[PDB]
Amino acid sequence: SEHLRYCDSILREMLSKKHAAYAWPFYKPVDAEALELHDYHDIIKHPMDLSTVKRKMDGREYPDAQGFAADVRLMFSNCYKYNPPDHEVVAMARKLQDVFEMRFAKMP
Ligand SMILES: CCOC(=O)Nc1cc(-c2ccc(C)c(NS(C)(=O)=O)c2)nn2c(C)nnc12
Repeated sequence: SEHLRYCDSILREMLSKKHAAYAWPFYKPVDAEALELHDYHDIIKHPMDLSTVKRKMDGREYPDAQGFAADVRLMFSNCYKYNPPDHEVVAMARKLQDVFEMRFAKMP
């Protein structure tokens, strides 16, 4: 669809080298074990990241743009909920969410 195609283009931009400096922590699920975030899955009950969004998009699991945006917004919401406010990953999430919300708002 026209809307889902636009979302795919947003997702491809978020995964592009343009934004790599701050998008890379969202490229794949938080590895709470390697990172030793022993409380991560107690605090975050529905983990989300960009590779999962991409898997669902490629498999055409999102019926509409709102479902796609719900997943992306959960990824960011998880990041703000879990981390200390001054963590570098929070500053990175702020920049990538700016990019995402600005593109999403201009969906034809
Ligand atoms: C108080 C300590 O807080 C944290 O370390 N927080 C977070 C850390 C990282 C993070 C760092 C380094 C690396 C190498 C990775 N890679 S991976 C395979 O997990 O995605 C991720 N992502 N992250 C995301 C999203 N949301 N929070 C965090």
